[PDB]
Amino acid sequence: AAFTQAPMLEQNKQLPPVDQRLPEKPLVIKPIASNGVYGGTLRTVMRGNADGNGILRTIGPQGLTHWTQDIQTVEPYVAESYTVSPDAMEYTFKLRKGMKWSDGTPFTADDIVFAMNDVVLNKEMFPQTPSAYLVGGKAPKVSKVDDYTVKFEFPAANLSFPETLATPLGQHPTLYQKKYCSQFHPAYNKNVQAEFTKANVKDWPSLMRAKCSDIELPSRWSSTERPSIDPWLIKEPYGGAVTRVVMERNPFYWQVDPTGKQLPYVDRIQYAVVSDLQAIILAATNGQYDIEARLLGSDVTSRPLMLKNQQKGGYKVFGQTSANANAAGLWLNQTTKNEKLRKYMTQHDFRQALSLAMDRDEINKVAWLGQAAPWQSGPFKESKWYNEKLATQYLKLDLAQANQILDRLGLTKRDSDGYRTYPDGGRVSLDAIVMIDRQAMVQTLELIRRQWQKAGVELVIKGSERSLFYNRATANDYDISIDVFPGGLDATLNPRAYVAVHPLESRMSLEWAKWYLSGGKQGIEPNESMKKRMALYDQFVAAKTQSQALSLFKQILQISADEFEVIGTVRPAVISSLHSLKLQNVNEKMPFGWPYATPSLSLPQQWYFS
Repeated sequence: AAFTQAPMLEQNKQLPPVDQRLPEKPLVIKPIASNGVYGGTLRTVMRGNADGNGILRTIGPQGLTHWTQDIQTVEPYVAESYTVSPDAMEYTFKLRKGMKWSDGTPFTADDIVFAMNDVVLNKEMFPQTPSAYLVGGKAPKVSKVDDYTVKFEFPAANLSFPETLATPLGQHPTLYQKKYCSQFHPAYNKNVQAEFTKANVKDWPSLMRAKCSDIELPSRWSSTERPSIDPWLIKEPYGGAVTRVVMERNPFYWQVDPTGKQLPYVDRIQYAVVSDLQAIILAATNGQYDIEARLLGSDVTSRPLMLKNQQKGGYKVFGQTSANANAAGLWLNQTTKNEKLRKYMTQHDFRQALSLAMDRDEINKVAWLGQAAPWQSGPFKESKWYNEKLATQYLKLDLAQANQILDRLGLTKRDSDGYRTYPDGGRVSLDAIVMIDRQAMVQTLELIRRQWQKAGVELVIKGSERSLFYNRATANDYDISIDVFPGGLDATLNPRAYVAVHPLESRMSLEWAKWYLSGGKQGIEPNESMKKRMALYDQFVAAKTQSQALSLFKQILQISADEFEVIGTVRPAVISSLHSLKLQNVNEKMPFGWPYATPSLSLPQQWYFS
């Protein structure tokens, strides 16, 4: 009885009063910076007519949980609260009594149970269940406990599930209104076949996708009648050839600010549909967008143009933090077929010397324009996974120490070109594979080649397109592979740099990874420290409590630090973004990435115009 609404809703005479449209207890959103005011149209942009995730990452997945701003944990979001059983298998969600869909009808456990059992877990709909809802490849039992309580029962520990529910790919539970969607489902509509010709499809899964959609389908944004719990609703749909998309506030949105205003603050979102980046950067520098945090930061050429024109365009450039720990890390192949090299590749002090012979300040200045600070492979300080050794050991150039180590390891005989040689002959030479489309990585290797020559080590660059790059890796035909190190902020989601579990990307040895993934039937058996990390990883995946998962995974990171298997160059540059100076409550320190649906991580329903 203390809630208010956007003035524009006063004119809609088929709406109940705002306190009746809200849940009994709406979710209260604390603003990023200040309490807001109603009004305005958020101007943003999509590139082409297959950029529908741009809508999703603008308005935000409305999942059962939501990431915190530092993406260190999640909180109840659509769910009022939830419990986790001691064995980490059972997840029980309480829902917000009185919450309604965009069409004013009830949002209840019926919708979640329909979404899971009749859509997600239906083998005609999804012959392969989306991995978001699996553990060890197995699905949960999903049950209605009462109108506002739903239970997920997995057959194995699954502590990641609340985090999964905060990602775009884990939002199916709240995406399907049973009332609307059941019309297109044969378990509920005996005459669903009559719907096929209407929708212009030939089977009921295609019909469901057409009318009710999926996370990333164009049909999610192509109709006005598909109910949702989104902060804004499609009004001018994202059509195959439309030039703009318009969305308008959901009168039944289920959140208020601390003063009782039903969110969102902003009345409408208008998406310009634009043909290419050249046109998008121009409009952005002209100040035609109130927010752009998806497309411009992918193109390293955009930042100078954006900064130059801030005052002209009335906008502020800000920098988001990529999840990757390293922009261009050296993956050293412990199972290189070069037998003479392998006897050195497997020695910690050899890898240490190579890191000490690198000048990361030069790499940063020359190949990354000074925007990418030296770093190894470890999580960042703002991550709960931070390990100082894993992040910072062996970062500083010490050519004398590198040469002293290499002398000590017996690589003292120089050939006629000045390079070190193995004790029984042969130049100390490492083949590094690189994708030429990663131009900054190629230049980084060129700088490393010049630096390592000062330590008597030859780096031979082998640039190719993607397919040959991956062919060589999977064939175990490389000494070094250069590519990102994940783990700056997403170490458990993407642990490939710390334990050899990714079949294509854990390039300290994909033969080790093949062994792990095949249960020892294929590949090459890893060394003891890696087998131990693999055992710790399996235990971490099966952990029953947060504190147990934390201690197990920290052990993996410590062993990875002690081994020093992969050599980082520089952490990624910030991702350049902009918001108009009038747009308030944008979290300018938020990370970047698809699992967090950025920029919607920042809660666009509490952005507002001053």
